[PDB]
Amino acid sequence: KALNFGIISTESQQNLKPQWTPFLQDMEKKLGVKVNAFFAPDYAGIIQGMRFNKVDIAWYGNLSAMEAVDRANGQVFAQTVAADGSPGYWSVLIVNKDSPINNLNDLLAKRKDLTFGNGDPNSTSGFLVPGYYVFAKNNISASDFKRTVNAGHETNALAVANKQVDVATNNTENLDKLKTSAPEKLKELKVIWKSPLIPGDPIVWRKNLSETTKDKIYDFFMNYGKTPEEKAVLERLGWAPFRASSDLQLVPIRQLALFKEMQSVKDNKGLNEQDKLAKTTAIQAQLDDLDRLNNALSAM
Amino acid sequence: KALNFGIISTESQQNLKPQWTPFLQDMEKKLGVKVNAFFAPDYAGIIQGMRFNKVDIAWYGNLSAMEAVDRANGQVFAQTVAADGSPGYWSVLIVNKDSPINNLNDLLAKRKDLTFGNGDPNSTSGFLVPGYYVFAKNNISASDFKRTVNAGHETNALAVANKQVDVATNNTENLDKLKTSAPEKLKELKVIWKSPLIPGDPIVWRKNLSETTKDKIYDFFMNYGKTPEEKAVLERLGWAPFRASSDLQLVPIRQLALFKEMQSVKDNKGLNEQDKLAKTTAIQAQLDDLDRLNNALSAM
Repeated sequence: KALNFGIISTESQQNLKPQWTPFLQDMEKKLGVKVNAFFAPDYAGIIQGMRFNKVDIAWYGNLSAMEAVDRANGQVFAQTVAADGSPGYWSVLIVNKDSPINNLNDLLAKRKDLTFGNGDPNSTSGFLVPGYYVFAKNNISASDFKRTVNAGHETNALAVANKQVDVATNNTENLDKLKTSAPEKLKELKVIWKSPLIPGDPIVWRKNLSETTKDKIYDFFMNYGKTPEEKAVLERLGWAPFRASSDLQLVPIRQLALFKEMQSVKDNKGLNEQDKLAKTTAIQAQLDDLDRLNNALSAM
Repeated sequence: KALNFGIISTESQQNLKPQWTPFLQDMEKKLGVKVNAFFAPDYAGIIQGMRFNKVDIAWYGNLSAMEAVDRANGQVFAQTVAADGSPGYWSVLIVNKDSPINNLNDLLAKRKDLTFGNGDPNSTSGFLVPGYYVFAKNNISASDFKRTVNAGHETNALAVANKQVDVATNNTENLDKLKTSAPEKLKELKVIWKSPLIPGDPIVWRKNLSETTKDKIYDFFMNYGKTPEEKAVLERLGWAPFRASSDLQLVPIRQLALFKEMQSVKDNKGLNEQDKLAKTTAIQAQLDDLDRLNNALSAM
């Protein structure tokens, strides 16, 4: 009967509950069923919950949604939209305002002496996007820093603010939620690198939900936001009304995942040729498929 | 080594070869391999050839492409484009110019006394599209005519012209190729019903072709038409340069196939309720999936 709604650990539950509870209470009123929040210590807990039918619908990032579609019987059906009109969000590297580091060059030059707060291994902005553009494209490794730990966006931002880690990954959403959870902390941060645009986060359901359940859920998302009270709830989440979506929104993250695999395989001093060819062509086939799909979407 | 290119039986081979041979000769010159035409007596022969790896690439209609994707390891990668700027093509019912039948009402009123040339069971414009809008939506059957045979578009158009069958399915492309194959025959035809727009026909390859083969084929299609001689070959096929495409172009035909299944199941005097519900909801789940996908494409 009750629905379980998975919420990724971008922030503490303490900070998430006040944004999410009124939304899930509105969902309950409209679906006529109980809706329970499902949290986990990392993104993998939501994906695994969905794989085992313990999570029915979830808010994911694009990378964790990709893994849920591939591994957890997931399907995207809606996309979040920034309340401020931004067309997606961006990944960043942050250091403290008192750091003499001002750009990626200065960072990489001193990496052996600096501690690094990397993201959740399933985070688009926390892990994959800096993982390709900062590390892979520079032929370096998070292991090349003095010390590295993985943590969620809120933990990383506060550790940099609090001078507990020298640099960390983060994102522009999470930085804006600092204006709420922790404002004098935002003033202690300085962005030294910003990614290309990342698409807005998907909402995903498990494909084995009934037809009538999906229709009710989809109607709820597509129509949410039409009243004053729903507008106020979206505003607190940092969102405008949702957009219809599909697994096609994941293409640029699939591409980025294969690009990282490619830049890795090609920077790999430890394969021969019969075998750097075989692996290169297998990743290339997949990239070609996504390029052709993109060409098709463009020409529609 | 050699590629087999499947060509659906919209016309006789006698009429197809002069349009197709120069195109396939240009393909050979560019791919540096032999390209052989693969014909069959009906569309099913091309789909089955692809299923058994005897056909590598094919020009299909949307319905036969749907069946090849579902059954024959096919994938759409390009779409044909009308040389005259039309945005797709249309299905028709034709009678002879000397018939007193002028519209679908007159036709259906006298159907018990008329012979009917239906299309190839795998033809979009010959079978499925009139099958839903003419027959299913009118709660009637091709069995309700005096006699019915299935035949390809050219055979049907000539039989109506030649006063050998009273009415037949056809399409606006095939009628325009009559201006070429058989002009005084076109003057003997009268269109009494026209469908909504059908998307342009896809070109499809089998998914197990190598990465380098697909890249060469795709490059050939995307770039064809840039020279005088290639323009002349496309013009003879009735085409402009190709458009990048994907399996997403098949959505409206998938929908139409499910609509026909639905109108059938709901006009079915011979199921109970526990069972008109179970089948109705299964077809509805699929239609809902395609509606959601359409909503997503629209909102991109």
